[PDB]
Amino acid sequence: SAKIVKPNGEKPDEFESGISQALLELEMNSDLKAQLRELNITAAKEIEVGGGRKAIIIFVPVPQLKSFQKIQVRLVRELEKKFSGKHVVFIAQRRILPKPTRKKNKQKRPRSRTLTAVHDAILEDLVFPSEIVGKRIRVKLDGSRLIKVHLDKAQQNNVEHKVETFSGVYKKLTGKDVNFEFPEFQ
RNA sequence: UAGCGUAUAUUAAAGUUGCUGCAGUUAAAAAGCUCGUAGUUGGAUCUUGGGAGCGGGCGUCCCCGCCCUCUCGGCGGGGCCC
Ligand SMILES: [Mg+2]
Ligand SMILES: [Mg+2]
Ligand SMILES: [Mg+2]
Ligand SMILES: [Mg+2]
Ligand SMILES: [Mg+2]
Repeated sequence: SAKIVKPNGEKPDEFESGISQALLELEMNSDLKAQLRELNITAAKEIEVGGGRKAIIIFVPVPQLKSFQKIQVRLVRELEKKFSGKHVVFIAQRRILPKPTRKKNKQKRPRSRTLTAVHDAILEDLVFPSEIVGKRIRVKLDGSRLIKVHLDKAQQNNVEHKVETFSGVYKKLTGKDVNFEFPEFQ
């Protein structure tokens, strides 16, 4: 199988040729080759979400992430059309660096490579057509904390059915749980 | 009570020297006012929940083990190892 668009660490292409092939007959399409041949993906997951629903996550290099962000809605529309019954999200590959403890000549860890910043950026990239307008993290009496994220109320018609997939994906690849709301206009 | 009084130094009483812990309108006590160097003090932000068996009951509690590094390992190149 032609796997030309998937750079990796070195090796792993774990039967996820489906996304590469799908992009490959998203070749010869309408007005999408001016902005798709030069940029590619790193990895893809087919995690379980909610009930029997399935969502697929696509990991992208960061400058290539911004270049996906400019054309994401069209590509995700027909790629969901091909992969019927599943939801597609685009996430960067973010490279968290560990916190330096008291244990040769290491460099200063960038603030964007911290886990807090990475989780914030992941939450921002996960919901792309809508914009985050607030955060209402709440400690519920047990030491456990639930995050509540407010979306921009201008893409509610576009994205209101994916919120449980967003919650499942964010629980899967970050570990904490979120809810999504659409407040009245500010 | 075989002891008891007096003088003086000193401690508690004394939160009447105050770190714990005092005061400063009118009782004693805020500089006429502003700048200012030592001194003293100084906003928020970079690892957290799922983690590995013993684990105060995987019992959604958790004795608790976290699922630092590499040049000779010495129990020029075999696993039993440090
Ligand atoms: Mg005294
Ligand atoms: Mg007094
Ligand atoms: Mg007076
Ligand atoms: Mg000074
Ligand atoms: Mg501070």
